[PDB]
Amino acid sequence: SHGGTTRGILQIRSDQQQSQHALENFKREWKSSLSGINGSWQIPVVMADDIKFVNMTPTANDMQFEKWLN
Amino acid sequence: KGKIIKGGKRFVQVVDKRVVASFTSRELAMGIRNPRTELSSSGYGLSEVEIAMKEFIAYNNTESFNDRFF
Amino acid sequence: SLYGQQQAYAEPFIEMMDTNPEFRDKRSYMKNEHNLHDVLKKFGNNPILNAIILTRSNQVAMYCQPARYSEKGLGFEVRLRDLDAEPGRKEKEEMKRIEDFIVNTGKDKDVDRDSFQTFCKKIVRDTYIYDQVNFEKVFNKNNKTKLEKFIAVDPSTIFYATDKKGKIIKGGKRFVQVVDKRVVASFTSRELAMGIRNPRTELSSSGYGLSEVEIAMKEFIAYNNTESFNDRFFSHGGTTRGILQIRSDQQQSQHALENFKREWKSSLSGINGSWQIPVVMADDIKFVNMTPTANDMQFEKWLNYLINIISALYGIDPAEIGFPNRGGATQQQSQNKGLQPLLRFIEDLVNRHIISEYGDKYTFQFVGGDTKSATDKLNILKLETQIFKTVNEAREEQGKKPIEGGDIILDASFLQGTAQLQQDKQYNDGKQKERLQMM
Repeated sequence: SHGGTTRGILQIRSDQQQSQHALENFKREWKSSLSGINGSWQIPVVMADDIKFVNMTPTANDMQFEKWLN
Repeated sequence: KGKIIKGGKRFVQVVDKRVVASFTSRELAMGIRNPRTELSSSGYGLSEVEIAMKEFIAYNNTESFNDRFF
Repeated sequence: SLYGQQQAYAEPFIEMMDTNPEFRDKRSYMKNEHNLHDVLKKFGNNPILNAIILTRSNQVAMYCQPARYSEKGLGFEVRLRDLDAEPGRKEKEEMKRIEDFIVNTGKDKDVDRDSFQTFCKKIVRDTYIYDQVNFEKVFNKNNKTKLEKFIAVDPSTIFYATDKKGKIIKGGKRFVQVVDKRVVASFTSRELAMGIRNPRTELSSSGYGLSEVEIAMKEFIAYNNTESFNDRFFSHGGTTRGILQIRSDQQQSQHALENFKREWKSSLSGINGSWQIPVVMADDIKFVNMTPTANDMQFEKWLNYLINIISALYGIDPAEIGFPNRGGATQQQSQNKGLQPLLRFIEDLVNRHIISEYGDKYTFQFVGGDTKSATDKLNILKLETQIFKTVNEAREEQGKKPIEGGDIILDASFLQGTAQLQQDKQYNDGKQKERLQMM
């Protein structure tokens, strides 16, 4: 019912922060190629200097404080 | 007046949105296994497929996701 | 026309334009393809499906012998319609003749013709692949009223005939055979049967049955390409273990590499020199792995799931075809849901199509392999008789005549009560002699 459900952040290093128009076109390409069941198994390609993915939540979530409730 | 009829012909057959024939109560039976009292349904039964529609599409697209690897 | 004279419509009001006027085509569920049995014939060769077919055929083949010729009760039998009705020498002979006729599939023996065992083995395949079964009858030419022979015909070539208006016909010839899209012959309803195991009411199918192969088509192709994926590791490349890199300022000439290979093969190849260790004095050496340490089959649980659902569609236990049940056990109940409905379907078809030619008073049924149910029935009777039922009432109830001895209820106590009552009754009734003596 509230936020905090993010899996992680995809960082892309660049000398300049890309203009928002470029990021919107990036999103358009990403959605057209990968979004949904359509193109689910495909792999994108990017030629940036360095890319990282930092995890904000664990691999698999589950209920917390179960024994406390019991 | 739009109200459902009791006397005489009560059930009607429709094909391609055209009325073809109609039947007396004795001439045609009507069995409802999962009846409901709310006015919205007007006596028509509730099918489990409608209840499980979301689950059915989820199963279908899950199977598609598994098969799309091959 | 499809079933008879009726007020409602049970056939498509508007005909399919691309179909030939002479008959109504059989089409897929979604109308995706107007030609279905052609693609089902492709899946007819699948091993899993063929394994199920062969297992069920072997199961049925045991039952396909007459009872009275078998030392044990397993087999089939013909009897009067009423179990309580008495038999007779004439009727017994007629039933024996009919049973022999069914066994030989005709009036007289002929080695060139199918025994009923092979007929059933054909029928199960046609029932489980196409969900449609047909067999031709051969009435006597000297007398149309009576029957001589009957044999099976492939269901793929048979269609429902239609009139000039395109509606399905009832009177006269109703079924038509088509080969290479050409009409060859047509048959009267009595002359050709039509068995549908999985019927449907929607106008789109127009009475044609729904085959499980069409439902499992996606699963079947998934199984096929999964098997191909597993086999392509061997039948195609990608079996390398790794690459042995040797760093050098210059790439060695191919002659040097060939001599290197010669030395390597002479020293290490084969069992000979298997345990030896070579020595190399290069700057740096690496071995990079392209495949894991040990290989094995992939997508195993996917295959188990697919075959489990395919088996569940046909009602067969996956354990019979060498797969694990994803739930339950990981046989009587599996048999009860799997085989018995098929036997009853064949029973009803054969009865209503063959025995109709001889008379209503007879019927055809299978027997045997159901001791436990009969045991429970006898146990019901054995418990009931202790308090409730007399011996003679039960004997009459099961189409038999009473035995002299009284309609006794079997309990050692109850007999003593009747005997004691009779003994004391005779004592009391004996006092009438004294009553008359005073007269």
